[PDB]
Amino acid sequence: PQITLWQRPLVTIKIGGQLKEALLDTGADDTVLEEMSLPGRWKPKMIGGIGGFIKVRQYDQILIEICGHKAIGTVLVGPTPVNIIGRNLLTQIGCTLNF
Amino acid sequence: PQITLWQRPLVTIKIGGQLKEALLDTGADDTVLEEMSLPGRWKPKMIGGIGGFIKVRQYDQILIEICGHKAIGTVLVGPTPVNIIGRNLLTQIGCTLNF
Ligand SMILES: *[C]C(*)(*)(*)(*)([C]*)C(*)(*)(*)(C(*)(*)(*)(=O(*)*)N(*)(*)(*)C(*)(*)(*)(*)([C](*)[C@]1(*)=C(*)(*)(*)C(*)=[C@](*)(*)C(*)(*)(*)(*)(*)(*)=C1(*)(*)*)C(*)(*)(O*)C(*)(*)(*)C(*)(*)(*)([C](*)C1(*)(*)(*)=C(*)(*)(*)(*)(*)(*)C(*)=C(*)[C@@](*)(*)=C1*)C1(*)(*)(*)=N(*)(*)(*)C(*)=C(*)(*)(C(*)(*)(*)(=O(*)*)C(*)(*)(*)(*)([C])[C]*)[N@]1(*)*)N(*)(*)(*)(*)C(*)(*)(O[C]C1=[C][C]=[C][C]=[C]1)=O*
Repeated sequence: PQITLWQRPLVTIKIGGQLKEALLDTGADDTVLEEMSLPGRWKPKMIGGIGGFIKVRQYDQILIEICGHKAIGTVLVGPTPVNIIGRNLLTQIGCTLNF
Repeated sequence: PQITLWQRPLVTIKIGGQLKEALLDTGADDTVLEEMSLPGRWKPKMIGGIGGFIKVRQYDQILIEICGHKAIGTVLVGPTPVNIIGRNLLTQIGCTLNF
């Protein structure tokens, strides 16, 4: 799909048996989702953005269905205001930026 | 151009007689540039990112060359880690995400 940007690029994701809308974020190296029940081990990892650093739950080889497109990756879980789909998943769904 | 996301979407911009590399960002509503040598009146404005909140100075009516494509708008200057190009300027240069 061709998504224009007059509105925040929000898409629907299905993760861990649940539904959440997420922002397609070309400015995020990583995918970070707001706190949710997700299964198995993880690792502490801190990530940085505007405003500062937050501590996150590092999850890998997690299946996410992005706008009904499946993929598997590192998903970080934590104190983020918006669910963010970062470039580590954007290239999986073959998403490009165009102008 | 058409940018695939396997690496950060950095692009060259020219603002206020100077040259910088900035990141095209679909998750940024606004454009926030590092502390720079930019002139006019500006108003305090504050923003939220994943780590929290910075105070920035807002300049409106600013001209920017993003890939030889000049656009005009609001530019927020302050303590950002990288130069960010938000959706307020991205829509102006015809930017769309595709997948
Ligand atoms: C993975 C994520 C933590 C990412 C990040 O925060 N990215 C920012 C832009 C950025 C900031 C600092 C450095 C580099 C890029 C942005 O994409 C995130 C959004 C998240 C968001 C979206 C919607 C609502 C609320 C939050 C964002 N932050 C601020 C906005 C705004 O719209 C403001 C203008 C109101 N939107 N970090 C990352 O790597 C960090 C890094 C690593 C190595 C060197 C330098 C930086 O990609």
